[PDB]
Amino acid sequence: IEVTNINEISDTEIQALEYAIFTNSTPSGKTIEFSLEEKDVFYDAFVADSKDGVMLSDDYITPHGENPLKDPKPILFLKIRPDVTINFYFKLCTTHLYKEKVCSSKQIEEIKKQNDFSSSDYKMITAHQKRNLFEKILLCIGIGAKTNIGYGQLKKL
RNA sequence: AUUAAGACAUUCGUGAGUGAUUUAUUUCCAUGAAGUGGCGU
Repeated sequence: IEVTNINEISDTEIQALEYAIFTNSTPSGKTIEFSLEEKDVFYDAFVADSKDGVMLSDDYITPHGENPLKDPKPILFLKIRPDVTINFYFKLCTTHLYKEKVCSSKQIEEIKKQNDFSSSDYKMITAHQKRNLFEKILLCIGIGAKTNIGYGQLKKL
């Protein structure tokens, strides 16, 4: 609702959208006749630019065991430095939902051409809105390891 | 000399045509770079 103009979305609509974005199918096992460009591709995120400084730094995690009377255990690992630009690459398309089902672009054109076309049952999320949705998710939870203890959180450049 | 003698079941013919080992899956979960002061009464 935040990223797109859709006022109301149903649980089945959310399920269909998720299975179209990630599985590229229907919630079940059925295949939708999709075009070449109607596929969601998640490329590799690369380090883009370390402005003034290196991109790799060293950090410590020092577990203290169940016995506080015993010595700690310094663990040294390699991390990506803060203030480093990460480039996320996606190949996203426009998702067409009609009557809580995912439709192809030509399918949705044919549906639009029909007489009993209910505009209330038609929903569309574009590639830009998909990118905004993914950006919000990434800014919410982050990416990588030890995300619960803070590592891998991102800010807008 | 006898309903007999002669007569290749043979000629031509691609196991070939269409087909993505692909789809779904976070190398992640837990973890304090911490602990302690000592002597000169």
